[PDB]
Amino acid sequence: ILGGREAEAHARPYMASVQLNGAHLCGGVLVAEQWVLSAAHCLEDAADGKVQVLLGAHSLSQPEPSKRLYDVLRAVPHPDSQPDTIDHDLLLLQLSEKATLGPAVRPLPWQRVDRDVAPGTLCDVAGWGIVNHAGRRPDSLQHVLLPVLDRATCNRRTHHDGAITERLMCAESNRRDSCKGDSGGPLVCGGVLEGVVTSGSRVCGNRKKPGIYTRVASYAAWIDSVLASA
Ligand SMILES: NC(=O)c1nn(CC(=O)N2[C@@H]3C[C@@H]3C[C@H]2C(=O)Nc2cccc(Br)n2)c2ccccc12
Repeated sequence: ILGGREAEAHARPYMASVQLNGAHLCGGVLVAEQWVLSAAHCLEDAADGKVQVLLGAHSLSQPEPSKRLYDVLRAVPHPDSQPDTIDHDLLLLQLSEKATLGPAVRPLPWQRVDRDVAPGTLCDVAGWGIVNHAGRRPDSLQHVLLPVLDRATCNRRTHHDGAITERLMCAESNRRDSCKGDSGGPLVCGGVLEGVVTSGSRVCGNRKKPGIYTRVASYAAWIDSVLASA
């Protein structure tokens, strides 16, 4: 997160760190007792390592009573995702067992009605992504509030030049932004999960290159089928 501040510890009990051999790769969001939602490109580099999900965390390194690193039984990238596109950029991770819930670990309700979040709406994004252009990794969870950017502006030649389909949404990126390592994390509006940070490479913090987030409501059939597949 660029331009953000350190989050209140455990104030976002849905927040997940998706890891490869104990290193943070991507954000994620606990959406059911046994399932974490993230972005499909997050496991690009994962084949020879172990994917895990850290729940209950504020610091990535320090001991906290609510922190628990779960193994992943199954990783289910969206079947229409492709390397080289950011369409269908969703991933569902089935934890080894149901997560232990409490005040610091709780699923986030997610948007099931397929209608646009209205523009200018202030949404929360949190993550352990990079905090400066040099690539510095924070140890603890950061967040920022970002206004939703209307799709027509996001589609202008100056911005993303018609790449923003109905299944994606944008947020402003003027200094305050999501960035590398925030990929897969949640964009929350009115206490409901609305978007998942995409996981393609991009500039961060440049107003003409808005952040792009996959609209969960657009994928409700897919999420529901996977979630039921246990
Ligand atoms: N939404 C964006 O702005 C964005 N998304 N990605 C993808 C990304 O982020 N990752 C891809 C999915 C894997 C793992 C992961 C990664 O490298 N993780 C990583 C690498 C170094 C430091 C930290 Br923290 N996380 C970017 C890459 C470059 C610049 C901006 C971004």
